[PDB]
Amino acid sequence: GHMNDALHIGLPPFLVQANNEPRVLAAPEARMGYVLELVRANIAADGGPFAAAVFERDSGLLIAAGTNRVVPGRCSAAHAEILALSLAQAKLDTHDLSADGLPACELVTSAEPCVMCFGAVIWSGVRSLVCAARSDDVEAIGFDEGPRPENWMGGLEARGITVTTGLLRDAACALLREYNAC
Amino acid sequence: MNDALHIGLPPFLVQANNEPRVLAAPEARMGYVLELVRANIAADGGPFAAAVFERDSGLLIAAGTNRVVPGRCSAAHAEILALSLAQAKLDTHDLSADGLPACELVTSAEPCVMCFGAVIWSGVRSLVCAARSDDVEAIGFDEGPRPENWMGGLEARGITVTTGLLRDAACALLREYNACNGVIYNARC
Ligand SMILES: Nc1nc(N)nc(O)n1
Ligand SMILES: [Zn+2]
Ligand SMILES: [Zn+2]
Repeated sequence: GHMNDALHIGLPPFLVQANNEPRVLAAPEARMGYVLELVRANIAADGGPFAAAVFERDSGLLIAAGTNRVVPGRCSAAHAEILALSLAQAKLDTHDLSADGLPACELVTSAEPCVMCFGAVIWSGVRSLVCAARSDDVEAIGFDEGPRPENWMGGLEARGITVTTGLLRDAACALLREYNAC
Repeated sequence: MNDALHIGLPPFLVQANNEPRVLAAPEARMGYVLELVRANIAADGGPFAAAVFERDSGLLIAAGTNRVVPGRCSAAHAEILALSLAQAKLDTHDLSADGLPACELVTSAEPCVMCFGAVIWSGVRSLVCAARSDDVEAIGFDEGPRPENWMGGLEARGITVTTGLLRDAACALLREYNACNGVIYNARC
């Protein structure tokens, strides 16, 4: 967390490992499945039951991944979505993931996004959003999605970002319920 | 870097977060926050800055500015930096955890939806704004789809909202960034 010449949030070995080991997950469920492997790695690593990762929309090349590091990280903005997006733009040398020349980018996340991440996804340059758990599922193990605009789906769809949900919802709920059990 | 989320801080901003400072009046706080806007514009950042202060002493805790382009991080808004460096200095994700004083977030402009959310989770009890949502939209920058009545939305969470403070100077710092935003060299910039 704390430094001075920088805002710095360190990552546990699995996340570091996920962001630096090559991986091509073509099918949507292959991406989501790997994202769920990370959620579980995260709990084991003292973090919230959320993970996400930016892949290139068509190939399924993993660019970056992120998990909740809010508590261990002392940073309320360290939602899975934020780190996965920001680490993706680091790796690609741009703040906009849809700058000319770059292959289309997808953020595959374990749960639907909270208001904050909802904004993050918009500015990010990402061209699609694939979720696992619904917002009900999320705000039924204690996590708050916050006041999003009515029709946040349409809001994202209305700027070149296509939304999908429920994908491997059940397996993601298994994961949610286990955390909430403990 | 791919080993940590790392947004680097320009020397002036390291200084801001280095040097102690107590600004009691709201105008005193917003004034410092707008020093940092023009300072940022001169360090390749966007026309936005923010600071976390102790609401009831005016002790500067931490400061932030748009480091989007130079940091290549669409998430690196002033608010996010200000709030995060405040959380890191104070050793907690929750700026309102027991033991810590009430925190205030002083921003040079009304927050976009992302930072609107950031505010809700930050821990801050109060957000003081300079430039109105309209002012920021006028020169291009997008606020994004904030929920209808986000202001009351925040106030309902015990987070107090104040906007338009030093709006004038805020507006002036916004236009001079615009007037020096193009690519053709204007030596006056
Ligand atoms: N409140 C909340 N919601 C989600 N989807 N993810 C996190 O990390 N927090
Ligand atoms: Zn979030
Ligand atoms: Zn913002």
